Amino acid sequence: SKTFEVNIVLNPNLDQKQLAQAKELAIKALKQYGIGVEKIKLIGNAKTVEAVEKLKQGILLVYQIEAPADRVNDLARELRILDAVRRVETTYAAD
Repeated sequence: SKTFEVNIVLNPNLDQKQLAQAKELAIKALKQYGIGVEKIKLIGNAKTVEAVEKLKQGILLVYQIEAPADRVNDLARELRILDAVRRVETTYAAD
């Protein structure tokens, strides 16, 4: 496994409860890849460029994770399973 970053974009019109639930569910997905919960960031007023096209802002939820390259596609898929989520992007990071 290598250092890896995932970026989840959520509808900014969601309740704090709904967002919290989406976060928990996202974690429950990630855990299935052996991913922990040690380094997590969220910006609740993020104006994601891929969101503001239709939305007001576009909430930026980020996990700093460790995963093999093979599971990158699977990570992206599961993170998109939610209705709260509008978009997921991925990238590799240095160790």
